[PDB]
Amino acid sequence: FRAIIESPEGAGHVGYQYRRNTGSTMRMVSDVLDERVSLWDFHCDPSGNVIQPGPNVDSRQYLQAAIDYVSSNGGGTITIPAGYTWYLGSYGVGGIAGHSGIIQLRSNVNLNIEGRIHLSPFFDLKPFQVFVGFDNGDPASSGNLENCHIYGHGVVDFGGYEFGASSQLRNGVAFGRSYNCSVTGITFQNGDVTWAITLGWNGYGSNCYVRKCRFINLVNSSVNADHSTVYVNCPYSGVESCYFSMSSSFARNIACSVALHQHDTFYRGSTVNGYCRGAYVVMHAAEAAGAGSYAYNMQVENNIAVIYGQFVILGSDVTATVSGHLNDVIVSGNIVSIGERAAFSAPFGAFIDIGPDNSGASNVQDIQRVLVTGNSFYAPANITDSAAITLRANLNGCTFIANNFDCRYMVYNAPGTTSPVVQNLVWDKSNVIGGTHANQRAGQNLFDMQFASVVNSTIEVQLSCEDLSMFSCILFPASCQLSYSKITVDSAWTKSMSNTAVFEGNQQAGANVYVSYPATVNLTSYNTQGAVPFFSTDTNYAWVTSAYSLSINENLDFSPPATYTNKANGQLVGVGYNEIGGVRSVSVRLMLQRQV
Amino acid sequence: FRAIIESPEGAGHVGYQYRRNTGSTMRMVSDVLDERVSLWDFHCDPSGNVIQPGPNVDSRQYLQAAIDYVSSNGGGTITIPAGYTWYLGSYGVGGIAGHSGIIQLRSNVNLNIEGRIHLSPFFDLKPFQVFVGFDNGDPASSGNLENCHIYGHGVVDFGGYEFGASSQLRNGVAFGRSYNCSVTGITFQNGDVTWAITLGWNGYGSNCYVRKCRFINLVNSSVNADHSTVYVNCPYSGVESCYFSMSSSFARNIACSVALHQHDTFYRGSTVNGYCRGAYVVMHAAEAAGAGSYAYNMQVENNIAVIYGQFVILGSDVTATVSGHLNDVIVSGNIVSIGERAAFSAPFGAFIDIGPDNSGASNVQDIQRVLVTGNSFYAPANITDSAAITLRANLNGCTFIANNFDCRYMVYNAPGTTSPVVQNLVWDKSNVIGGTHANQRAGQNLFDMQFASVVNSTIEVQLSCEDLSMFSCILFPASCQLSYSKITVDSAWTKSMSNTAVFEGNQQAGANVYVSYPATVNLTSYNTQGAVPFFSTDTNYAWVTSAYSLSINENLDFSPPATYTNKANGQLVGVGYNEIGGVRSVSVRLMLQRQV
Amino acid sequence: FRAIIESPEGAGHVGYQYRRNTGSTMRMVSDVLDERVSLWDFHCDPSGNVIQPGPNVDSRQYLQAAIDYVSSNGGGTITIPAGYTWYLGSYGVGGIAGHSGIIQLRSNVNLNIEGRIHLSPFFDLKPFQVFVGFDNGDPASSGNLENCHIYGHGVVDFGGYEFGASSQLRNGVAFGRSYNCSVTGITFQNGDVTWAITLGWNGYGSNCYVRKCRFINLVNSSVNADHSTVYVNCPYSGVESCYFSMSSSFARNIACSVALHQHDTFYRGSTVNGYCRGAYVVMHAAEAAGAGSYAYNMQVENNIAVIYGQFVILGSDVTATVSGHLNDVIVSGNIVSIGERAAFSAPFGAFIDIGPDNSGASNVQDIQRVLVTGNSFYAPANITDSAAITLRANLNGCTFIANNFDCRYMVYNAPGTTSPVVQNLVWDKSNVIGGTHANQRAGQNLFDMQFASVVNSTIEVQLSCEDLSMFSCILFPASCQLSYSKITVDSAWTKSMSNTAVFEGNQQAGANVYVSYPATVNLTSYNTQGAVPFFSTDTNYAWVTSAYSLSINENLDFSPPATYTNKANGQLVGVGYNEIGGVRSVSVRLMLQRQV
Ligand SMILES: CC(=O)N[C@@H]1[C@@H](O[C@H]2O[C@H](CO)[C@H](O[C@H]3O[C@H](CO[C@@H]4O[C@@H](C)[C@H](O)[C@@H](O)[C@H]4O)[C@@H](O)[C@H](O)[C@H]3O)[C@H](O[C@@H]3O[C@H](CO)[C@@H](O)[C@H](O)[C@H]3NC(C)=O)[C@H]2O)[C@H](O)[C@@H](CO[C@H]2O[C@H](CO)[C@@H](O)[C@H](O)[C@H]2O)O[C@@H]1O
Ligand SMILES: CC(=O)N[C@@H]1[C@@H](O[C@H]2O[C@H](CO)[C@H](O[C@H]3O[C@H](CO[C@@H]4O[C@@H](C)[C@H](O)[C@@H](O)[C@H]4O)[C@@H](O)[C@H](O)[C@H]3O)[C@H](O[C@@H]3O[C@H](CO)[C@@H](O)[C@H](O)[C@H]3NC(C)=O)[C@H]2O)[C@H](O)[C@@H](CO[C@H]2O[C@H](CO)[C@@H](O)[C@H](O)[C@H]2O)O[C@@H]1O
Ligand SMILES: CC(=O)N[C@@H]1[C@@H](O[C@H]2O[C@H](CO)[C@H](O[C@H]3O[C@H](CO[C@@H]4O[C@@H](C)[C@H](O)[C@@H](O)[C@H]4O)[C@@H](O)[C@H](O)[C@H]3O)[C@H](O[C@@H]3O[C@H](CO)[C@@H](O)[C@H](O)[C@H]3NC(C)=O)[C@H]2O)[C@H](O)[C@@H](CO[C@H]2O[C@H](CO)[C@@H](O)[C@H](O)[C@H]2O)O[C@@H]1O
Ligand code: NA
Ligand code: NA
Ligand code: NA
Ligand code: NA
Ligand code: NA
Ligand code: NA
Ligand code: NA
Ligand code: NA
Ligand code: NA
Repeated sequence: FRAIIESPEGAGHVGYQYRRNTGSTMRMVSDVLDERVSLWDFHCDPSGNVIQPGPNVDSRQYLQAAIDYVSSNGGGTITIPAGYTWYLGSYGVGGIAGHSGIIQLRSNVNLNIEGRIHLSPFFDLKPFQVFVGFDNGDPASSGNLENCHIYGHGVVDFGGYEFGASSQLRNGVAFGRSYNCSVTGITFQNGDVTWAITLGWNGYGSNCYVRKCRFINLVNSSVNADHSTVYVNCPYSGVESCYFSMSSSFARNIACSVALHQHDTFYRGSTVNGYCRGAYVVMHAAEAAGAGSYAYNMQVENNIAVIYGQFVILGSDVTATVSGHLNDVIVSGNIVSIGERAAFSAPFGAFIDIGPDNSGASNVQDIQRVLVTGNSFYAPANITDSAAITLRANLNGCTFIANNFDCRYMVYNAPGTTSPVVQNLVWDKSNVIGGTHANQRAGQNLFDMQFASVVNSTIEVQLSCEDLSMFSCILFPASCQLSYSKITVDSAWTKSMSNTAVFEGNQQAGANVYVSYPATVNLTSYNTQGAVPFFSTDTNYAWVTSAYSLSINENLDFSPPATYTNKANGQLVGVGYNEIGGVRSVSVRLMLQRQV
Repeated sequence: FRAIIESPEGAGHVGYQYRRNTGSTMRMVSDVLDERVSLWDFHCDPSGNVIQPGPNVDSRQYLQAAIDYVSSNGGGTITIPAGYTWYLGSYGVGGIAGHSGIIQLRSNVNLNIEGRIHLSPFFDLKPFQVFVGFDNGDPASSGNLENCHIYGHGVVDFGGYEFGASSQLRNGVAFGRSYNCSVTGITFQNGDVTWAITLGWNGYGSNCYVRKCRFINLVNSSVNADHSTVYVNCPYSGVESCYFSMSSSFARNIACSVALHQHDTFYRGSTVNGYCRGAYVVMHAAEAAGAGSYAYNMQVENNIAVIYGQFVILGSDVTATVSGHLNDVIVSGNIVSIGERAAFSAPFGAFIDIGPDNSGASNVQDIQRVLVTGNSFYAPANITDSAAITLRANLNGCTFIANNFDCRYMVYNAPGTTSPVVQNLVWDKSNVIGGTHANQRAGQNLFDMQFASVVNSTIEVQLSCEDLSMFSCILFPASCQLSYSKITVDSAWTKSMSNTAVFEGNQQAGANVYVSYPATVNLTSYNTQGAVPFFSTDTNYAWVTSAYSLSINENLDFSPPATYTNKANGQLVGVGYNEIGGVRSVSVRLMLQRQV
Repeated sequence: FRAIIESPEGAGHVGYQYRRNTGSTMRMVSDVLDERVSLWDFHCDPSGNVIQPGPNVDSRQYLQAAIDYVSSNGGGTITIPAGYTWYLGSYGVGGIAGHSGIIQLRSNVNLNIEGRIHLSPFFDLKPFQVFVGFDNGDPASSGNLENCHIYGHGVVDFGGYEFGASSQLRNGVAFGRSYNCSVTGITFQNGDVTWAITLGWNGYGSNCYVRKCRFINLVNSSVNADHSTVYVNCPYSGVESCYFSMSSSFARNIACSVALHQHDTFYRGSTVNGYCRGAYVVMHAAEAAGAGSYAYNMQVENNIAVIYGQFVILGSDVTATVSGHLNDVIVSGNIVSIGERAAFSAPFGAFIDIGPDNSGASNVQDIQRVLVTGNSFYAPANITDSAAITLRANLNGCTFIANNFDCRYMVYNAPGTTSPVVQNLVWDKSNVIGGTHANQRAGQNLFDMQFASVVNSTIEVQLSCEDLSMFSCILFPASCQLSYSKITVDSAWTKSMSNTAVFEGNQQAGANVYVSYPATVNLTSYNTQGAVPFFSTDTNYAWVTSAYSLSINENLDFSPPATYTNKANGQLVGVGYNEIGGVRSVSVRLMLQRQV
């Protein structure tokens, strides 16, 4: 009896009944202990003696044994205990070896991480993916991971190690072909990695989420090629209420917080600091296997960000046999700024970027039905390379309503680069243009329409303060065709501007172009006393359907017309009034209108 | 001693002190084991021998015994263990019997569901409510349920069984008259049910929530009368970050994700696919007992949906002695689409529906102070039955600002059906109208104002592309009175339209009607050289206060007036200029204006 | 052996191996029991006998012993068991004594509160802070608190006791200089306190959050000086999905739900009832030590509130050596109402308040780059003291887009009080003004511009119904300078108004003022048959650049001009048409325009 009690079966001989309730099960102590499981239950030597974790102990095989065993019973939750740091010091074996995997996750086996998991210097200068849900080296031949949740107040610490070579990959959690998996509460910190977490594989997976996690200092070297902290590669998945921070200079040039790469995905309520980019929203044709060729129902909302490059990047692309499409996107409620930096010191600052594909092509994209509403954006006055939208590839539609943009440019694309074909660009008059960059815009167009063509578009410019430094509010080079569009410049704060809207190819004459903008015009009258015509001296107004005075009349003896129409020779003409006769000559600020 | 140790009291004789700390309590093993409780502690036969769960074991009585016992100690949390499926195979007894109840919930007793709960085929073709918080067959005589939380990574599986008769009811969790209750993390799946979860009873309850749950395939037959996945029937309660999916055809015609039926309730951050409807926001007079006759502070925000019918349905109604009112509603940040379907194959597609009561009455409602802002809506081009708002019952106010609507109709109601009385309908010019349905609108009015009357309303139409197929942008039949309203049609993309705004009863003449829209007008001048009047040939412009040219003047020898007023006989009149004399005859596109 | 087994070391002699797995660690029962810890492990007398909690037992020393011990092992989670109420009955000692502290929190030691914690009447009429994370009486000399989480379904009950003196302070949780700390799930109730929770200290701290908590009835007496339920005094921190309720009359005059006082903080998805105020968003110079002098990236979104005073209060202030700045703020998606109350019975009702500092100064503030978008606000028709914005101190910018405001005033400041200097106030035309207060505005200006000066501002007034009671839509007293601004009043619903915009100092004449508004004007013509001038009888239109008719012409024999310009003497002049000669005299409603 004493022998049995002291044996490993001893708890199985000590009886227990819950709270002494006579109606409860007559169990043994070991049965109640068997209701929970921890790493300590597997962290032992071959004789079964517990081993203390630490920097000289490789915990990997013990944690794998625990996972494998719980998997064999239909699942459960393994605790990684608080008050200890559990080091990982070798690669895993089998199916995860193809992925540089350390631990293999298994279906229905959750990890409650309350302590700390650290990488040992075995991993210095090497690739690694700490937790891998694939079960095969070839993701296409992998089985699924289902019902796997990682959660707790604990920490995954990547040991500070730099990348050995840029071509290496490093990840925290790769769930694989992942269905109903999640990470909640965990701090990922102190690394040089490619991703912290990836969800799904090329569209295979569903209902994967990252919630209330922190990602701190996960890029630290010039070797690191690229970084996205969470990559969402399965539908019906997303990221909420997370915290992302970087301190490295390299992070400002390479790091993005989130990638949304399949339909019905979201990124919400998160705070970002120190990153180059906020989120990619992309349909890569190469990733369309599991959920189709369309990324739709994409949501970026209610985030807070200080970044150095672009907040949201939109794109789609093609392969030999598949074409990717991006539509039905909403970007709303986000408050974003470009952090303090020199002009041109990081990738071009933007709220929205329409980005060319990885080979630089701007003629592959199929992006449409995007709504950008109720956001704020700010860039400091010195940051020349700051835009509401950098529109650098073909765009099939994007709608801006009720945003507040306070940066150098509203719409921009660099000249002599890409020549996007633009359709359905809608800039509603309810977009408020801030004044931080007033006086900085010498030689620049606020809306610099450096496109191949623009159709079915609306640009309603409304200033909120003066900026007489700018060359124009909106300019179309002669190379940009413009048709079936509405372009207006409100007169407020424009009285002193030489140029308001500029059409370098006279494109505002087009049959289905609807415009209005202010201009100064010299007129001369006939000598007749009484009702008397005034005519413009210049003949460049053949396209004008009406014009009206924006100037007061300082004269007593006459008045110019209040409103004008045109004549076939391109003159404006209106009927004013000479109280006394005489030829009159005036210069008047007019609102020129065409079909509006 | 050996006897005591092996007895059910044995753990109560084995001493323990936490971590060997001399300052800690000298306890017994059983005391520490008694800190937790699971189903295994009650899942035993009359001799106390544990019973293994499975498809041939009815776990109901054991789970009820556990709940009842924990309730007797002031509460706690019962775990339903992982790695097992726990079948339910009989009805409960007592107070829950009136509700077809299986398990009775009790105050302060939480369920941590980590394993799976399944319904056995005893329930096939029968009604059932799996977990019931009422304690009486008659909800009016029921006590409350307080401080009851269901949570975990587990699953409630309804066994796939179809309904036996349409009149039956089936539910997952009915919390009853429920205060500070919640469901978090749970997957509900594989059923034909009426609701998954209901919160509160006829306004009695408070602080009930459904968070991070999944609802998958909960309608599967033509027998199922109706389905709402979560019904919120108590104030200060709501649904967040949930996932709802249906695959059944029947679901597309009957199923709604959420019902918000009392004040201060919300539905946020959720994803919906495969449902007919997104949310009801309703004050039923029949449900006003617990929290009053007003549903106010209703919030639907930041959701993602693919549906087949209507996204948000607003309503209120009356009984013999109570009148229900709906006000102070916000619908914002939602991105919604009508899924691919044939026209008229499901209930009429809409972003907002103002729905008549369950008896079809449209003259009972009191709905006002609703704000619909910053949403996107899309329906495929073939779906004739798609509208921003189907306004089918009396409306006392609804405000649209800064939405993007891309569907067949903006405002619609079917002719010869209901004749709503409409007040305070506000459609701000910042609503962007998409072009998906361009060329599909032969015989149709974009805003089809099929109402009894419209007052204190604003419709500011702004197109973003051409659609010459449409009969008109906005039309008022002669039966619709119109007063104290503003109706404008911006000219952009309208030059080629025969009809822009149409007032079949000439209602735009009303004293307090403020309108503007484009029209073509034939004018003739007098022969006089010099300043010369032009007059419209038609006499239907008695209501016009000013008009201005939207056309260029192709002539050299004359110009028509830039602006016009009217005359008592209904002609327009303006002063142009004949450089040379002669009678002139022109056809000009004008912007007609009345009091604007 | 029997002796050892019955001793406190007995569990340490009973062997256990998890699930009888031969590959698992050979442990002892005590090792598995040592994986968890509860208050029962420390709630014992000097002989180690467990003590039952209750109203006559002071649990404080036991809970402190537990915290101190777990702290010594590197942390963990202490459970406060369900089914018991644990009373606190004395003050703590040492470093927390300076803060009236009860319990001292320690780093890495979490509290899972499942039971109830109550204050004993020892605390009646006394100050207290229940849980304190400072370790020194002087916060400046305090160490940090890190990785401390309080969570569970339990309750902190403040015993109902009133404050003894107004100068006293009372708090639930003061995390101190707090990094990665949180409270989740907890109900705070039944008190008279200053705060429930405070996060950070004068900018020191990071990543602190309050989530899914309830705060119920935490002000109950006239002694209570002031109350903010959560004070956020560290960056990268915030409040989400919480519930706040008060029933006291005193709460309506003193209580605020949240204070956001450092950068990158948020308040989201919460419901508030019974409070005076929603949130302060403030940079106090006195609090700038830890995180700088700027509060930026401040987010208030998607909340539901019934309040009696002001929803969001903005401010910044200075000390002898530091100046505070507030910028980059977003207020969005909130649905707010002033509860039913008499006019002037609580602090002045407002959606936004620009508040003077604690000494009443209005010339210290530096508030700019604020976006207020997509919110709804309502106040009942009797509440004279209700405004979209009470602008009572210097403002450097605030932007309103696409809100729905339904209250007495849009912009207000009391005359003869403060004279704010206002820059960059932007009120977009997409703000919908509701009609609840129609007919109540005798003697009042809808936009009452009671400022020292206004510059670089935009006010675009758009009515949605008539209110002929109001004195004017917008009025500028002669003392308010106005320059480089745009002020427009849309004509809809204004035909019958005597005054629309009123410039008591004729400020609309300014060189860079852009205005338009309706006015009635008497004109007389010359007798000439044919094209004939009409001239205003009054000479106050020297500032007008154009005007156009808003009236029909009831005459056959003539027509007045459709459009007018001015003359140096301040007359308007236009060219109409006399079909038959004669002097004409008409009174016409015109749209007066200046530089627009
Ligand atoms: C860091 C990041 O996410 N960057 C974004 C771009 O991602 C693309 O480059 C990445 C570089 O790290 C990834 O490529 C690398 O990894 C591939 C996957 O590794 C293999 O497969 C894994 C499952 C195994 O575990 C590994 O062992 C390994 O075998 C590898 O094939 C590539 O050779 C390597 O360079 C990234 O690849 C994706 O990774 C995810 C997450 O792990 C995975 O689920 C996918 O299966 C895998 N996709 C593919 C196709 O393999 C790769 O996509 C990203 O392209 C870019 C988007 O912006 C550009 O394109 C837009 C659309 O045209 C355009 O609008 C925009 O302007 C462009 O800049 O954003 C980051 O740069
Ligand atoms: C499925 C659903 O929720 N449908 C919505 C409509 O709900 C209405 O019909 C339902 C059909 O299932 C419910 O009625 C059924 O259930 C009643 C309640 O069951 C009894 O009481 C329970 C507490 C017990 O546990 C049960 O054992 C049983 O005794 C029953 O009385 C009815 O006879 C039966 O048909 C639904 O009833 C509500 O259910 C909730 C949740 O359980 C409960 O808290 C309420 O007490 C109960 N209410 C009432 C009055 O009994 C019933 O409301 C819903 O009416 C509709 C809203 O849209 C329409 O009305 C709008 C406002 O006028 C109008 O704008 C719109 O256009 C209309 O279509 O939406 C779904 O159809
Ligand atoms: C209840 C509340 O939060 N009210 C808001 C105002 O807060 C200011 O008054 C409070 C009154 O309770 C606090 O002052 C009180 O407490 C101070 C702190 O206590 C000391 O330090 C603690 C760390 C210890 O634990 C305590 O033992 C004690 O030693 C004390 O010094 C004061 O004497 C006392 O009156 C509040 O003080 C802040 O408290 C937080 C949270 O505990 C703490 O983190 C800070 O360190 C501490 N700050 C300071 C400077 O000490 C104090 O700030 C708040 O000023 C106001 C904002 O609105 C006004 O100002 C705006 C900006 O100019 C203006 O726009 C607006 O119109 C104004 O009305 O809002 C509430 O009234
Ligand atoms: Na690989
Ligand atoms: Na769009
Ligand atoms: Na071109
Ligand atoms: Na019933
Ligand atoms: Na409204
Ligand atoms: Na009628
Ligand atoms: Na103190
Ligand atoms: Na702003
Ligand atoms: Na002044």
